[PDB]
Amino acid sequence: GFKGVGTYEIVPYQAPSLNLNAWEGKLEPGAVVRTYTRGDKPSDNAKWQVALVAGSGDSAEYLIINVHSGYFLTATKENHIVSTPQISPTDPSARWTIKPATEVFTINNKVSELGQLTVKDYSTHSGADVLSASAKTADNQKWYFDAK
Amino acid sequence: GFKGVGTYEIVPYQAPSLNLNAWEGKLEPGAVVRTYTRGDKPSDNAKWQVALVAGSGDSAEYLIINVHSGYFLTATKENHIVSTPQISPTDPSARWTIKPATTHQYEVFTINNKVSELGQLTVKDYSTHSGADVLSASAKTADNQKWYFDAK
Repeated sequence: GFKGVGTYEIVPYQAPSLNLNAWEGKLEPGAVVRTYTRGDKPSDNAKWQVALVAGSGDSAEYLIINVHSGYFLTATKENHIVSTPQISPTDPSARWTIKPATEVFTINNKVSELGQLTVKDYSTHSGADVLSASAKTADNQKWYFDAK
Repeated sequence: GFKGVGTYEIVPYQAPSLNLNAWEGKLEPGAVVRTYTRGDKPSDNAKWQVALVAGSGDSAEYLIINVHSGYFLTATKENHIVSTPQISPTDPSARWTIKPATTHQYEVFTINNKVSELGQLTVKDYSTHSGADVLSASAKTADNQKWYFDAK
């Protein structure tokens, strides 16, 4: 469960055998983010520091920081893949709200036009693009937070 | 003023016309940090995002993230200049506690590394001149280890 700031695996609701992964786990900025096989213990490129940057409780905004690279999960365009570019912590496209979907959460960009984290094509297999796409109350837009 | 998380200029108590500045303001990792003139408006390399990563109130730990580069203020050595390298957010050397320098007030603070032995954010040699090195140095809560958080 999401209990505020901390380190987490972020796991797609339709495919809990997978997690959110910065592709190839390199220190170069700009990796795209996809679902990937979890393993028994997650790799640091598949662990994320949720870091509070504004507000609290209902008004909390967070950076979602890759543990390996230190880069921030960012939406660039609606219905396009998310990535971890080098970006200012004050850029709203790198800021997210984490809200109960109805346990299970949506991850919503501070720029409302950019939407929420969404697994492309409702995939349940490793290597699926994770998009920022407009909210549709769909199961591929729901996520678990597993504290690590 | 400090309210926990936020974007700030971090201003040394002895030299309030200066702030904490990532030297040269480039995007490459590894800038050292010095004091530098505030100016009429802050440059982005002299703005810092305080981001909560663990705990709360008394047990709060923060990243202090450069606004321009997104790299984290880090202590690398005892009594040595601080820097903004590329580093994991879970690395204790990049994590800080921000504590009132004296009780019964909420305006002057110490900035304390999570690695105890790395100490406090310190203006070298009590300098009041622009361009002074900012160190992680032995923690004494001296006046060169006290800081204000200014923010619009």
